Amino acid sequence: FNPYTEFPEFSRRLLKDLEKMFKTYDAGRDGFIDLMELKLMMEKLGAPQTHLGLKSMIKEVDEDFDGKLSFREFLLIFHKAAAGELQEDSGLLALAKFSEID
Ligand SMILES: [Ca+2]
Ligand SMILES: [Ca+2]
Ligand SMILES: [Zn+2]
Repeated sequence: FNPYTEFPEFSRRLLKDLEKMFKTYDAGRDGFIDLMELKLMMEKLGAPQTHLGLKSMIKEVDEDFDGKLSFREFLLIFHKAAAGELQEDSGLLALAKFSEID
């Protein structure tokens, strides 16, 4: 996985910022953000989600079908947001907008 060829529209600064955010919320430090971690991220960001809402969020970008978020799938969230691909009511969009990244 190469984030520079995969997401060429992301500056180096933005990549690091997102790496910083991913690491912040991977509380267990296993390299993934799972439903429990994502629950705590949405609470902290001011956009708390229901348990099925959080499952729906992950599902949207869970390209390896494992229930949790790899870094690349995390980045994919922000790609979609910046490309106009998230619905206006998506918790993923609340994630991107309330990250105060950018
Ligand atoms: Ca984790
Ligand atoms: Ca996954
Ligand atoms: Zn469940």
